[PDB]
Amino acid sequence: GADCLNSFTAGVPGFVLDTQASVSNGATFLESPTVRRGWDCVRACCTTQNCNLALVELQPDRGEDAIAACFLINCLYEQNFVCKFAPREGFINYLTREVYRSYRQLVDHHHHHH
Repeated sequence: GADCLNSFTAGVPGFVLDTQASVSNGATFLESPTVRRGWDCVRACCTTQNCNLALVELQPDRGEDAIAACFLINCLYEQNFVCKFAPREGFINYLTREVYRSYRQLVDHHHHHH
């Protein structure tokens, strides 16, 4: 039948959500599944109505076929994008078709000349 996993897009690797700095800026941590695959984490953000970001931890046993943990965050406050980020090693985050258009505007361009 119909499927909502096609409404999400993964963000570029190297940069992910720090969670605690964004929730202190207005974001909300809503759901936290113990699923073991990236698409099992995305289907949870499809059923959690206020979820816009789905963060995961990699390298449990299979490396990238599987994940160690899943964290869902709203990342919005007064309709603004208050989502905070940092450089990383073992993580990635999926965005919705509504917020992925903003996630690209902060990774396609760089502040430093070197």
